[PDB]
Amino acid sequence: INVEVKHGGFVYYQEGCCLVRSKDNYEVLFNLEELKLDQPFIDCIRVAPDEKYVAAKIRTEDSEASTCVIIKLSDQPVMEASFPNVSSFEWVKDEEDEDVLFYTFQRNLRCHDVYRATFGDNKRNECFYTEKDPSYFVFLYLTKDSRFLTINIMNKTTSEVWLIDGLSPWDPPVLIQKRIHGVLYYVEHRDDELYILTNVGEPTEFKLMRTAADTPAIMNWDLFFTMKRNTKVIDLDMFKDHCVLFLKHSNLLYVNVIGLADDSVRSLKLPPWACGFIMDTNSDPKNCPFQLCSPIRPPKYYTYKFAEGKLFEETGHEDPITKTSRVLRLEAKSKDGKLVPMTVFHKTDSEDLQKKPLLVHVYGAYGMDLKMNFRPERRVLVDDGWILAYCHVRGGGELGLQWHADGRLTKKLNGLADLEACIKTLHGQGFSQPSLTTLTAFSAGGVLAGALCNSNPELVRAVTLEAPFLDVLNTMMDTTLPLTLEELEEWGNPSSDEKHKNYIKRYCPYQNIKPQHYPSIHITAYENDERVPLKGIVSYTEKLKEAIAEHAKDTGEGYQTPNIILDIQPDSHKKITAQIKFLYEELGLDSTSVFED
Repeated sequence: INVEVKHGGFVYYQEGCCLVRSKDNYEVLFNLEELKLDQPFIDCIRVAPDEKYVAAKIRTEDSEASTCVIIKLSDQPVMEASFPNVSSFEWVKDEEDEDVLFYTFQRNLRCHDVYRATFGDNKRNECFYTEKDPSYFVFLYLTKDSRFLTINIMNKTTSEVWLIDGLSPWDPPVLIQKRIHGVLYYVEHRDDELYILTNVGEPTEFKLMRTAADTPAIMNWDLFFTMKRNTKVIDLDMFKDHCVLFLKHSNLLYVNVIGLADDSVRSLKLPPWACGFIMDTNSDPKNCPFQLCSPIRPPKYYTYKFAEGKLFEETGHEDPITKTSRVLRLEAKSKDGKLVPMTVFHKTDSEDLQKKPLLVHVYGAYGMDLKMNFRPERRVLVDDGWILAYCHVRGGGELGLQWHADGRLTKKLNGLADLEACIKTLHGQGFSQPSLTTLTAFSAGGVLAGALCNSNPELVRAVTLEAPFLDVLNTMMDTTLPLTLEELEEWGNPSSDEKHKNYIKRYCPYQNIKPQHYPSIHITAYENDERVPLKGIVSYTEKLKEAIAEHAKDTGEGYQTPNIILDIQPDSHKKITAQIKFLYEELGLDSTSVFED
């Protein structure tokens, strides 16, 4: 998370709790200690275009709030100004060469606001934008050629964009298009012509719409390029001559190189193991660098040189796991006949007897997808002979908006059905038998893991949960604390409508704990959180033990009892180590899991 900003040809990074300017020799612009903060970590650095000032925002743990500190970038590394609670900021070079800082903070929870800080003649904080609606978030973005500073007013379903001239920082912002509910727009400039990324008209289809910078209304927009329906745009990298569009769909990645000054589109060939895209913020201006990664392979560097056909792998580092592990894309068939993508990872020199411990990962909530970034512990499990699988199930977002809508408020059980289908499908393919199956889930995904434990316990041997959202019904029916509308729409309100109360009762894993055989379950939980009360987990743990205890008393006759383990913490490696030891003990695998990280 270490912030790195390169400008003026010298990079600026935070080291030793002090703002540092690097050409092993560095110059300290500021000492973060003076701010009287504990463990202050720099989240954002923005360097004035003419290097007179540098601004950065500094945050500490256990604080929602952070402060933006402005240092003179002059030979004097002294403080110029500071401003608390700044969400974002950016610099614009005035026509008088005055580097003015635009920044966004919030006047209480009432509204957010954009101010322009002038230092050279002491004009300080002039207001350029004021907010009216607390549900929207104001964020600043300047494009690459600094033609237009953009004020982005955003929500998840809709956005509004206002432009501030990069050649006239004092002018009032100009609205491109008044907000339309359900429509989000992102704006980039090429040559007194704008390209707009938008889902106007059709919510499930993002498209490239072009228009003159002086003719911003929707009615004047033409069509430049369209993406496949329900694909996810992760990024759009604008250049003078072309743009590079980065897309994801399902479990496939695509890169589209689209000429703008030359209307011809080019698709790039990506390797089959890539499961996600890492974007660079080096903003190099005559190349489009990016990295590809997978949960079992550290990020690799690729660069597209708009100039030549292809010179992508400039990186000299490569990992043999590319050839020693295989990435299968195998969909499962649901109870209602739908296809549920699943990503499966296994060794290519694996034995004919494909009956090895299988780890299944599920989230299935809030429209989120499963993060595919590299995790050394997951790779080790594969090196030891583990088969990993990721289930892209209803309630998440990999296949479109309807995937979030389904497997949700009145239909959560569909996410459960998709998880069940995935597990049975893997067993059906023959990767593992139930005795070697392991399931893992986090926070919201714990609902699905819990519910599966109650409905089909014979499918899993051991389950590993982190701070799971288990007692859904009491958490949701807690009228004392108002339920956030966001959640209220991710879990029906049982306090206002009996059908939600009944639907939730039907899937809530706490409520449905019943005397029967269970998988061994290890729970990692924390002392202090807001989303997952510890008392919920403790009650679950106590009730779960009682159910299996009653089961064991009537039918056990010497049979072993599933190990129910609750580990409370106020370190990631310690957590991982404990989880691996738990699973290996349950799976009777022993331990040679030695690694460098």
